[PDB]
Amino acid sequence: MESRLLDILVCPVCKGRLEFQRAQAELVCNADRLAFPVRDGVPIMLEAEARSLDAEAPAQPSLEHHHHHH
Repeated sequence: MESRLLDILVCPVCKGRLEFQRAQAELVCNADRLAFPVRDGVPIMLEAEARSLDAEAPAQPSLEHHHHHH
């Protein structure tokens, strides 16, 4: 038998096919509401270090009047 398929990556937990978006470059787990981020070529298939549609990543780099130059 000859196999064709465009099915390369399924969710390692739910076994649901990943949904490749180009917003933040994410593979959305279309059942768990998760999204594995593709960090320019390298996809992070780690759920804890990925992003969710329920839980976004809060990133605000030090809101402070910090002394610089010297």
